[PDB]
Amino acid sequence: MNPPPPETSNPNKPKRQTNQLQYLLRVVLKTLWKHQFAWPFQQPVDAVKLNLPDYYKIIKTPMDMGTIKKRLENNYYWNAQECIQDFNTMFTNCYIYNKPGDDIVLMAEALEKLFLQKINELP
Ligand SMILES: Cc1nn(C)c(C)c1-c1cccc(-c2ccnc3nc[nH]c23)c1F
Repeated sequence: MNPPPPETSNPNKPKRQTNQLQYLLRVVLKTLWKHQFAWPFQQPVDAVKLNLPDYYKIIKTPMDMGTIKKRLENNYYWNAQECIQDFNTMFTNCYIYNKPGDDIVLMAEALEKLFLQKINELP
């Protein structure tokens, strides 16, 4: 069975909308979102649909761009580093569960390259 998704709403969190966090939503996430290989990462891994009954038995901190987008829209992050950490968790989860050369890994690799290019310079 699928776990509940990561939390995206928490009114008790200390909240900020920095220039970098606005940029991470308006520019970085929304550009990655339109990439041709973004679709597998636009929502939590559906282990039931994808017949990956061991996915959430190996991956303990799931992450996806749908969750990141919801977090950014809720000002869930205090700084850009917290949000960048979620992107890196998303890519790293993919590389952990899969193997070099798998289609999903090539797709994550492409998105990661673009992600690193877009975050090289923040406001
Ligand atoms: C690419 C691809 N090719 N095929 C044969 C399948 C079933 C896929 C695929 C479709 C949808 C999501 C995912 C996926 C997303 C994030 N992480 C994953 N880890 C393993 N699958 C993951 C996916 F790989």
